[PDB]
Amino acid sequence: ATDPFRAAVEFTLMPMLITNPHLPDNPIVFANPAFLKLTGYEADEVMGRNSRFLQGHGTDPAHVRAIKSAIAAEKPIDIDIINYKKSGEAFWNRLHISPVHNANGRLQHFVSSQLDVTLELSR
Amino acid sequence: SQATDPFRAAVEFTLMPMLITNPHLPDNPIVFANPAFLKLTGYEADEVMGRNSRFLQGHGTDPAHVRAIKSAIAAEKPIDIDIINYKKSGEAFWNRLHISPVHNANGRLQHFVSSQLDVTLELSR
Ligand SMILES: Cc1cc2nc3c(=O)[nH]c(=O)nc-3n(C[C@H](O)[C@H](O)[C@H](O)COP(=O)(O)O)c2cc1C
Ligand SMILES: Cc1cc2nc3c(=O)[nH]c(=O)nc-3n(C[C@H](O)[C@H](O)[C@H](O)COP(=O)(O)O)c2cc1C
Repeated sequence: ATDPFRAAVEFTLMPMLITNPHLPDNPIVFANPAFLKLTGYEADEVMGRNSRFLQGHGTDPAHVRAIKSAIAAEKPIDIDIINYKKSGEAFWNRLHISPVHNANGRLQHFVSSQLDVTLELSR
Repeated sequence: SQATDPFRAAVEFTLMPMLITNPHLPDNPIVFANPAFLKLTGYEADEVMGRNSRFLQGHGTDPAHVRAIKSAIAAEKPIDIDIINYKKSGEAFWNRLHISPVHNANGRLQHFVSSQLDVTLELSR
């Protein structure tokens, strides 16, 4: 009895993260193979860490503030932001984050897509 | 009311169109379509649920593409392919289609899952 939705996420070519805001600092509790190929990290290097580690010297603080404020308000956000592979290579990340609420309205998870749009935006 | 499945919410909330089909029902019908798929194609959930994904094909669709998909599905193998499909509006578009079979622990086919993406502009160069 395999979960078809889990397999959807495991097999898609679109990078995806799930985080758990009931653990301290809202850490990644799942990253799909697409995310690990994109960024160069192993699963054990990203699980248990906040997604912040993708940010670096080029990252616009205005982008980071907007994400922080949407997460605190438990609201979704779409935004392009400069992020960094483990190698150190910069890329433009088209980032989509959505909160996941209980039936009772209690925040449970966050889920995200990430898409390298370096070539698109280079135009 | 149970804790909500994070992976189901991942697929419901992503902007990437996705379908799940059930090959143990007759004609391998769609049993889940995410809102991204309904935005892409223009259909309501009740117009696509319970149907084979074939309904997206039309006069422009290359039968060679359809044969290749049919043969991959019968062999329970994945396929990546661009194919002409049709929105409910009638507009034709290039669909970058990614299909994967989903196996049991025992290796028995259980579901198929797909991504779909309008790549009309990319392919138009
Ligand atoms: C599910 C999820 C995925 C995230 N993915 C990214 C990401 O791909 N890149 C990034 O720069 N920040 C990402 N973030 C944002 C950071 O984790 C963090 O929330 C951001 O830096 C704002 O907060 P801070 O000031 O506490 O670091 C993600 C956040 C969540 C909830
Ligand atoms: C999970 C899944 C998703 C599919 N999505 C599409 C789609 O978006 N577009 C399409 O043209 N065919 C799609 N198909 C392929 C058709 O449903 C069908 O298998 C194909 O037309 C070949 O078989 P046929 O000769 O019976 O029509 C999908 C099939 C599966 C299993």
